[PDB]
Amino acid sequence: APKPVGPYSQAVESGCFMFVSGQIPINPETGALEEGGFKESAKRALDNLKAIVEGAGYSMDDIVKVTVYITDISRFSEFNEVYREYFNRPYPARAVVGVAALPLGAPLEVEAVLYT
Repeated sequence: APKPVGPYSQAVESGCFMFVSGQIPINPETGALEEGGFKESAKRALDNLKAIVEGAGYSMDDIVKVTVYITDISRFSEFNEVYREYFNRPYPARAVVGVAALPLGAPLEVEAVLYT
């Protein structure tokens, strides 16, 4: 399972919300980024989330907001794709940017909140 790295908690139960440190595509059991470079990562990084989310007894489709960060151009689509398999209608108001640099180099990263 994902292990927060640094000065953060990968989630906090305050109020009727759950704040999640932007998750990272590390094979939790291999503390290394995923293999592939494109979708793989963008796939696991999400699974990597799909997890903690569930920890605190919580359906993801219960998530009201999600905020992503992408290092690369257009893989909006290659990603936009993988997003679906996880969140089913309705969806959570979501942001999306083009960073330029990320932790350990990670292809992307994603925080998100949700009401419990």
